[PDB]
Amino acid sequence: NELQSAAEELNAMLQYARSEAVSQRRAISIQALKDKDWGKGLSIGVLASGSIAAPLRKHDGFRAATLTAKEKSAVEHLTFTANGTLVPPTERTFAICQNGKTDGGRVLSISQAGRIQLEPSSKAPQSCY
Repeated sequence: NELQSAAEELNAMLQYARSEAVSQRRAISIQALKDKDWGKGLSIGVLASGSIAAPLRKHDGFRAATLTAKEKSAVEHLTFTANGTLVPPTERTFAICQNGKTDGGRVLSISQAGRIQLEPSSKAPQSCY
């Protein structure tokens, strides 16, 4: 249940950043505040000089410290554009893992078009990154 909830919370935050970019017709970012681990705190809003000074929304981190959410290329932030795409429009892959192992883990993907998908549990991450 804990990992399901964590994956859903990360999904909701990513979706919110994208939807705000589309609705506001401008670049809205989401940033992992600690260790490039998207489960240890997030901010959403306009990114400038490496930070989001006036957040639209925050996430305090997953309750369990033993959960991690890391992206394949170790990104610390993502920026969605007015058309819903990422800049750069690079495919992203998040692995949500318990205890640093992939068993029971989940994959959250973002396509080149900016489409965010929490993949079914029948797709375990290839790595916790």
